Amino acid sequence: STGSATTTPIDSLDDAYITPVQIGTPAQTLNLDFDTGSSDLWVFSSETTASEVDGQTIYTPSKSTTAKLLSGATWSISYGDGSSSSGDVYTDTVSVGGLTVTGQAVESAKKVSSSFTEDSTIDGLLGLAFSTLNTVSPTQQKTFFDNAKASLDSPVFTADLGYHAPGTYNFGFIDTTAYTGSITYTAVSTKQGFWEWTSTGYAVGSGTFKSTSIDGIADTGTTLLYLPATVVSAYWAQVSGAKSSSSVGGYVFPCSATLPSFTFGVGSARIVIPGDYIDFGPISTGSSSCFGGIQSSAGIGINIFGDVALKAAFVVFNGATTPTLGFASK
Repeated sequence: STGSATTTPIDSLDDAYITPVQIGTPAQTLNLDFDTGSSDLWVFSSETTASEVDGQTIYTPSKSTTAKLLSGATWSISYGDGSSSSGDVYTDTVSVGGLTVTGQAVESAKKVSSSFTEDSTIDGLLGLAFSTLNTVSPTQQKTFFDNAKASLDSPVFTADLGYHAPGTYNFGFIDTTAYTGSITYTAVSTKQGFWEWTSTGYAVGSGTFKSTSIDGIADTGTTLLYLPATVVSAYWAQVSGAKSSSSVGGYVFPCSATLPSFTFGVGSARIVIPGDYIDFGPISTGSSSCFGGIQSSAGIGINIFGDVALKAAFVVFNGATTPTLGFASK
């Protein structure tokens, strides 16, 4: 089997991407944030505290003839940005882009933190990291991809995120018309539960490529590119007036600037992030200070190849027995 679904930016900055997902019978379509940095499929629901729902579409398990409570199961998750959610668990039929999984754990939120409530466009998350990170207790549950894998034509999914435009998540096949040149694959470590890999270096603008190993994760659920302070300083030093602001929370730059590109290495290959992808706009409405799309990871503990980086590539998440990542230009 295969599936193919369009993913759409939630706003004009590409802060996140939503993908429609069919849950239950008859189908309830919710728009979920596909997140290769986590491993829970959770939704706003008829069980969510009413004051914490503000415009989201909810899953109502009592209206689904295929829903079943997973007795005793609870979940609770905290994300790197400080947001969180928790609740109980149903199994139900879940379909993405024509690919159907029966018996998928659908984690129904009883509580969500304010950042979720305040984002009316995201009805939940669909985790695509390794199932060892799933938070369901006392019996850990599998991701949608793990449940689908055996049925797929090939045990892969691909992320093709757009710049200020829709893109595609495909399951079970590699669309050879969706990228240019060849795909370069690179080894993955699953030791932390992430799609963790080692970039071979970077260049700033037209500068020389610096060969250096940068371990990090491919995370579609993180907006920006978080890299070591040395690398980030080298980038922003090429932008007149750019500076790191503790009060704002990262590097800012004059909105009048033209940003240089940023290149990252994948083996001997190179992925070029255009400068315009690194502009996240005014820090507040009407400001002439703009927020940078490349930020330091020094306070995170891990480097993160988020959407800024991934949307410059066609990315293969290869879930074979020995997982790998593939990157192509597009």
